[PDB]
Amino acid sequence: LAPLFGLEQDRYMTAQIFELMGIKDTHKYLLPLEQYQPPEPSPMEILQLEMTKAQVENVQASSQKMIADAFDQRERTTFEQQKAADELSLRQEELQFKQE
Amino acid sequence: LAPLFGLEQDRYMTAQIFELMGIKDTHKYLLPLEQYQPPEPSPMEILQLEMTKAQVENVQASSQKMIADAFDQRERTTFEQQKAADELSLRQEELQFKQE
Amino acid sequence: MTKAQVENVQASSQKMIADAFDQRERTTFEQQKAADELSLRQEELQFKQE
Repeated sequence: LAPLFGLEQDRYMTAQIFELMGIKDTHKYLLPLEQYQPPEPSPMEILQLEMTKAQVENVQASSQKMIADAFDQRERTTFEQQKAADELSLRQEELQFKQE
Repeated sequence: LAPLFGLEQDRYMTAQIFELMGIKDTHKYLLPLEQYQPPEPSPMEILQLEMTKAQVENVQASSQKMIADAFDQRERTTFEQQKAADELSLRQEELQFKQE
Repeated sequence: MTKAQVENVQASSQKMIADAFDQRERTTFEQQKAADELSLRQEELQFKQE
């Protein structure tokens, strides 16, 4: 039932209790909800959110670096096959030279 | 209800209690809110915020270094393809030499 | 100690970009060497044709 028992309902309950016991409730710290501005968040949760964001971003960066190095190895194997083909062509050229 | 039960309301409540029991409240440590300056934050939370900022900045630095090395590997593969093309051109040059 | 730790954190953060720029300069130097090798290839072609 807390999702419905917001702030204004609790304030009205406490105010009714006071009226039953002490009438003037505005005389002190307690403020009429009409002029109660919301609290100003602190830098702690802000920097905590920033740290969590940086951590998840580093996680995604590592995840992408994995596939990056995978593609790098694939391209390196392709280049090695290319070098093998070039060496075969050079072998054929040397055969032509020897036969001439 | 705490967001409305600020400092001044609590001070008024305590002052009313005192008046009911002890009249002169200003005689001692308790100060009239009019001349109560806010507390001076300590270096502890400051250095903690600084450490959190440095940590998140290092996280972002690693995240960027990931893509940096990825682009480096991509450029290296491109350079390898360039070297393969150069070797093919040199093979054609050697073929021209042998045929001449 | 807290100051030294945060300073080391900033030092690592800067070293990251430092090594990044180093790799960039190394790739640039590799492209330069490739251009030099192409020029030497053209020189060898001139030699062979002469």
